[PDB]
Amino acid sequence: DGLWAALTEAAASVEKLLATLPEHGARSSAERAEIAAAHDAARALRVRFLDTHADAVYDRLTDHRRVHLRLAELVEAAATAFPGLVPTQQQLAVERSLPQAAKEGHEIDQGIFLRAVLRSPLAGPHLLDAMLRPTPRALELLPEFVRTGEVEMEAVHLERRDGVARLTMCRDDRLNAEDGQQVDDMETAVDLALLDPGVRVGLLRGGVMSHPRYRGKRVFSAGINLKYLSQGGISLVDFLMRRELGYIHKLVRGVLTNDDRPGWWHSPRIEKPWVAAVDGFAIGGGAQLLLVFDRVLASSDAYFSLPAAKEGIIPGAANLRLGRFAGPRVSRQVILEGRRIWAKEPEARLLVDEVVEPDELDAAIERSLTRLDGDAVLANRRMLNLADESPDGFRAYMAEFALMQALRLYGHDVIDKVGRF
Amino acid sequence: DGLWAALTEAAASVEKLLATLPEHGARSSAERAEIAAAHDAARALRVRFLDTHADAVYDRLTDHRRVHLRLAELVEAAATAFPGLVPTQQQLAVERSLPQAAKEGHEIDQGIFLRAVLRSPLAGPHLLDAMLRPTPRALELLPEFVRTGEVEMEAVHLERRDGVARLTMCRDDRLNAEDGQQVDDMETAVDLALLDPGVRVGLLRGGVMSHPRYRGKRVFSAGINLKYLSQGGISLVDFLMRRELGYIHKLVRGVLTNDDRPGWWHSPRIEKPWVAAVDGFAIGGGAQLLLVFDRVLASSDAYFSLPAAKEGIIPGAANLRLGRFAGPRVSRQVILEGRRIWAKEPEARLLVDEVVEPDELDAAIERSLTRLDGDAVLANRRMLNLADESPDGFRAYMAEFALMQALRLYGHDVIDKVGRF
Amino acid sequence: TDGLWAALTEAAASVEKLLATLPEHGARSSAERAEIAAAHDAARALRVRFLDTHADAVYDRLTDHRRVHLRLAELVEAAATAFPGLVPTQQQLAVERSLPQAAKEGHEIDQGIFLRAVLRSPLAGPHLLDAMLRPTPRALELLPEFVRTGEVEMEAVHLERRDGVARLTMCRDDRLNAEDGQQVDDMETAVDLALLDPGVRVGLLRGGVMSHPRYRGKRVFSAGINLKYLSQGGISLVDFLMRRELGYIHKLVRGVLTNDDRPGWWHSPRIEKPWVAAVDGFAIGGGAQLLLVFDRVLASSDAYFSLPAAKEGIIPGAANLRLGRFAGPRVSRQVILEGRRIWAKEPEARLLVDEVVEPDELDAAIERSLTRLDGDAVLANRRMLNLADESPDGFRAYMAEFALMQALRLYGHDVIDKVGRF
Amino acid sequence: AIGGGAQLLLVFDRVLASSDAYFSLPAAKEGIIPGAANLRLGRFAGPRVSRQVILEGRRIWAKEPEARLLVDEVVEPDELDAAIERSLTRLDGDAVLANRRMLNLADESPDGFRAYMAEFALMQALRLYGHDVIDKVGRF
Ligand SMILES: CC(C)(COP(=O)(O)OP(=O)(O)OC[C@H]1O[C@@H](n2cnc3c(N)ncnc32)[C@H](O)[C@@H]1OP(=O)(O)O)[C@@H](O)C(=O)NCCC(=O)NCCNC(=O)Cc1cc(O)cc(O)c1
Ligand SMILES: CC(C)(COP(=O)(O)OP(=O)(O)OC[C@H]1O[C@@H](n2cnc3c(N)ncnc32)[C@H](O)[C@@H]1OP(=O)(O)O)[C@@H](O)C(=O)NCCC(=O)NCCNC(=O)Cc1cc(O)cc(O)c1
Ligand SMILES: CC(C)(COP(=O)(O)OP(=O)(O)OC[C@H]1O[C@@H](n2cnc3c(N)ncnc32)[C@H](O)[C@@H]1OP(=O)(O)O)[C@@H](O)C(=O)NCCC(=O)NCCNC(=O)Cc1cc(O)cc(O)c1
Repeated sequence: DGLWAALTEAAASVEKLLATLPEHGARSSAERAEIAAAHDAARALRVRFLDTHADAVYDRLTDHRRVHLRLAELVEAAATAFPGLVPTQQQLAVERSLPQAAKEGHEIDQGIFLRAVLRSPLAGPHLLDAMLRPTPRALELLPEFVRTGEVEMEAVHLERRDGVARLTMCRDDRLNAEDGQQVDDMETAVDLALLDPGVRVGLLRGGVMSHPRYRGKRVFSAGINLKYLSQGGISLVDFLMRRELGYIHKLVRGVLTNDDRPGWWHSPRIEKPWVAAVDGFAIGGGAQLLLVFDRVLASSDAYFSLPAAKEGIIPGAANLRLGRFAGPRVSRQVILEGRRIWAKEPEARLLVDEVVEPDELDAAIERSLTRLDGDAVLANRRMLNLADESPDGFRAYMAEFALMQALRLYGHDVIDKVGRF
Repeated sequence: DGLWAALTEAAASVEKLLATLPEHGARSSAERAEIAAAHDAARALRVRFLDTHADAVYDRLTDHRRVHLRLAELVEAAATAFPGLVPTQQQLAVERSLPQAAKEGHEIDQGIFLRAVLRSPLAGPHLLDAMLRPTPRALELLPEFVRTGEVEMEAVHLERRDGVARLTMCRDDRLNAEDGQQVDDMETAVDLALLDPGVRVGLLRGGVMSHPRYRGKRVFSAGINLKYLSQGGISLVDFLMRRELGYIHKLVRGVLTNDDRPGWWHSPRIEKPWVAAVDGFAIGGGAQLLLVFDRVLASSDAYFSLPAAKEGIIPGAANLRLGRFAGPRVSRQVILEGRRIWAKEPEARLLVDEVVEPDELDAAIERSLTRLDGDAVLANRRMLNLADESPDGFRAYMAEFALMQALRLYGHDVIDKVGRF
Repeated sequence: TDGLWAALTEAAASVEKLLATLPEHGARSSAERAEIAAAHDAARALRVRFLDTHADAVYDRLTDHRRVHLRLAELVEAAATAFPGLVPTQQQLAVERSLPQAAKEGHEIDQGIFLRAVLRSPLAGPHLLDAMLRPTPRALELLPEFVRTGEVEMEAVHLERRDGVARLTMCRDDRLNAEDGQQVDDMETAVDLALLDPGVRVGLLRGGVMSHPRYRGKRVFSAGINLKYLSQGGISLVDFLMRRELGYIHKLVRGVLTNDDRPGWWHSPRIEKPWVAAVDGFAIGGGAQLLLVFDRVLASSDAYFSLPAAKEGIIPGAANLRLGRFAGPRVSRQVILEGRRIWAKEPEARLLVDEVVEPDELDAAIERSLTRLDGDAVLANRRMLNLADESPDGFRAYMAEFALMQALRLYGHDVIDKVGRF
Repeated sequence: AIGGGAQLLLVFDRVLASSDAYFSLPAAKEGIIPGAANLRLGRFAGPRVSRQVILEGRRIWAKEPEARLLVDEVVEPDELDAAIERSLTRLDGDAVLANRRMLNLADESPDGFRAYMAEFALMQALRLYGHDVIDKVGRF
């Protein structure tokens, strides 16, 4: 067909130019234009190659869809089996060692790949199932958790108490600003909550902060770590896609288990209901999380925003979910124009179920946790979630997002805004 | 293959254990666990069998999709052609004779079956079309109804007047509590209204009650008959699925007719607009109905609830439809937490078009009926319904519902709640 | 092949024989009326059956197995010649166009049957929708002058590039911007220019100053479809009602499909931009429909929004598709099924309108809104939003049924009567 | 709460209602003056709603937004007993006494009350013997 050979050729011109030209930021305009054109030809061919060959490629890596691979494993195995399609671990380590501004944008190739995989009605669902399986880290910590009711992680403190999995986001120095480690901890904690049979409901809440401007106050989330993003430490795959397809999707659909229990034939996934309590504010990735909870409580003084309207990245799946909560006018006000929404305004009730004075909040949270216990809730939330968000809807969106977001992650406007934080 | 034989084997172990063990409630724990494990193995194999063979099975029963069979006929024919897949009429009669608490849960097998059928892009739409055809009972009563303008049925009084089919729900002793007979009446009445060419618009309204606590007052619906549900008299197929796929779906999409009139090529279905008027309250199945009308009126004092949040069954297709009316937050408040919504609160306007004082209501209902007459309305409501609810969306949901609801119908929590009413 | 083409050919001939022999439309007896109605019905039925099985093969003949993009007007013309009797010839249409709606035989209905069948196909459907997203020849031809001058005057639309904004002013000053086939052509042409012009970052749609005595000196957004023309037989199913939905309006949403002629085409085959609408006076019918696709909407304090023809009108475009998502099913029915008019100042205006402003504050609020929508973040976000809000299948499935439902309403007796009284 | 009972609500420090309740002064066409509602209602609801209620017999439901003009808390029948108990514990101190005395003094002057009751004494007497009233009342 010619496409693999043409791609291999275009990738080689890219490697030849990168080997011979000066470092990024010492390049002339002619040189900058030449490498940009080379990248463009190669990426174009990655797309065309995968438009026709994605299923065959995915079948090679997963043994015709009989081995579930998570994202990180999938893209690594794709790199070794299809050199030049997506970057090697080594090529990525060079990239990770640079600040965003200096990067070549190899992650974009991973966006191209994941787009093509998720677009497939065969490969797509299969990858999404892989990401709903429990993480190894969670399987390994599960017995100690069952025994102790407690796990301390770098970014999340998890405690079982009165049948509730209490996730406290506890990055006290930086307003629960998100990074790759927080995602790993979140997923790990979400997996433990779901697998633990002494947990009936989940609670997500921000912990007490220690930074001087917030000392002694709880804060839910200030969204993505902008410093790290500037410094090159936000991974397309291991942060931006992982969170969407992993813990966040697990909140919605539960964890896919193996056929190892009664009832698996009607409930292959273990799902539970989730309550979020918002102190201070929920910004960006933290606001995005609220679109997935069964119940949402907020302090009277809180606000909700997706602020990077002019020069930001796409706010995860908020573009997918927000409209269903707020309609297309408010969804655009919030996302396209950065409208911030306060707990006490009427439109907060589009996102938040209960708004309560700081001194009444603990007790309201506790009451809300008792209301979500039974099997009726489980069945009903499953049916509700199925109606709200079809698997195809989610998959289609995440397919385009994988590439759209990859591009935004390397947009000059973003790199500039982020560097000023 | 191997699956039909393995299923046949697992069903025989079930029949041997049922024949040899004591009656339900005289069984020991060891015996209870043994029969549960047998049921589980068999039901698992029903699922696996149908995952691969559902289309071939359905093709056998319907002559490769050239005979439309309704649900009751389809499951009966499946039982005789595929012994052990779904229960026989005989096995069901034994079940129906028992109270819910004592049943083996054979209807669950029917849930497995219907799930698999509705999941199929070929079988699914076909079965849905069969259930949109007119009922024989309605074809038989149609000429008398055209002549007389009047039919009295056990649970529903139907009257043609001024171009309006007035359905009055008239179970005056029990607040229009629903059962299998009511569904048969409702579908029959809906069929007549649609087929009768002197009917332009429908009206659904609760009749005057006679129970002492409501004497002389109209009441719309108190939802499912909980006594009958406890006593074993609520049929998964003939009540819970029949109403969703029959009269309720006919309110939305109309009756599928044979090619026997002009214009059939553009309008194979005869659809008309429907007005609902709510007196007293609409609970459960009655509240569910409101999500399908073109216009909804309520008395100032009325409320709307889907109350069985802790230990109830799934409220029909409310989990499918409610979100589009109220968004995800309110939809969860109503269904997950049992929030009841009053006619006079602002959020009633999400469900109700007009709220009127009891003494102004009759006249407001009459005016609403005159506003829905033309051909412009027919065309517009068709286009609106098509956008609001896709055929795939409906089908996918009813597929999962079929099994999810079957399981809830036999859940210990439900059986207990229902026994206390 | 399987008998359907022949049976259709036969039913079309009985139609022609009856039309050639019976008296003209308003001179027919009841027996005659009923005979020709029955003949039309048999033929139309067979058009549907024929296309239920053969639509892909038909569409493949006309487009060389989906390798040539044809727009609606070309597609239906080419179908008429390659499949006589399936859809009307240019000649048969000219006879129809020369009659008032009341006297027409309803040949456009056959085009509705055709387009329904095409759009229902998962292969032909998307391919036709892509054809309609391509830039119009008229726009490609005007593009260099537009890039040079920043200005184009058309019959129904004035277009001006200024401070990075494509300012579309609808300027049918004698008629409250009442819509017709020429307005659509102008609108699509202007939308195409705005999208293709690299010095345009954002669009603005606004009604111009009116000259009719009841509105002299006042801006008006839209009074919707030209009812006089509709009565007189001059509103085309294909060239007006489908063209606007699949062309400019869809381009406001999805952008213009270009050829592979620039960097980044592999991620962005379509050039899309954000759009602002500003509503003065009122937005009625087709004008109100347009508001369901803008990124920002501003209205004057005294404006209202309506889709008024609830009793005896045609379908209001894709409002039945889109309105529910904005207002929910109750309000959407109140507006469409019962003709509820919505005022800029009522709370429920906020379902449709982002900002409501006093007439003397409005120009400046429009200018501020245009500066807020500039970047690449907005482009990426609006794309992801539009993709979530309206799936390509959803849009297609709806437009498929609309093509026929609307064709029927275009020839409904009720409509023809209401329209004749205007 | 109807008539004289509705009138009483205009004098309490706290008012709770069940979700299903309503408030009316119904005898708009052929009734007597509803006590001091004509004096007090305007301060709670303004002159437009006050006339809607008294001149035209508009009935006001617990769950409608305007109920908040007359009622502090609206609660579901099963939550009501406990909400009543909590409201009682919030009104205990000496701060409350002092504040309610000052609030009452500002809301209704002794002259205002007295002037109104003076006209009411005769206006109501006349209504108590009006032919329209005697006819309505005889039909009940
Ligand atoms: C939250 C604030 C208003 C608080 O302001 P103040 O009250 O003035 O306190 P600060 O002292 O600024 O905050 C305390 C402390 O937290 C740290 N902090 C606050 N916000 C951040 C962020 N976003 N990153 C890192 N560190 C932060 C900052 O370092 C501050 O002080 P030092 O640690 O001493 O340097 C402010 O910090 C702020 O506006 N920050 C930037 C807001 C912002 O743009 N957040 C990112 C929005 N975008 C996303 O989340 C994008 C996203 C995330 C996803 O997960 C997925 C996806 O698809 C897209
Ligand atoms: C309506 C009420 C609040 C009124 O309270 P009161 O004024 O104190 O009335 P009651 O005296 O209890 O009722 C009057 C009268 O009606 C009878 N009544 C009222 N509702 C019912 C029901 N649902 N079943 C049986 N009998 C009933 C009640 O028993 C009395 O008759 P007697 O026992 O012979 O005296 C109350 O009666 C009540 O709680 N009713 C039950 C409400 C309920 O839980 N309904 C079921 C909700 N759940 C569904 O609809 C489930 C469903 C339906 C479906 O169609 C589909 C689906 O997928 C799921
Ligand atoms: C807008 C009004 C309420 C206000 O007008 P008034 O202030 O009462 O002054 P008028 O004298 O009526 O209007 C001034 C002027 O414009 C003319 N006018 C106003 N509206 C129209 C329309 N729609 N067509 C033609 N001419 C018009 C009117 O006849 C006057 O001109 P002269 O007769 O030349 O003096 C009135 O003009 C009116 O009632 N218009 C009809 C409203 C209407 O039905 N609009 C269309 C509704 N239906 C659709 O849009 C259908 C549609 C459109 C689509 O684009 C797509 C689709 O799928 C379906």
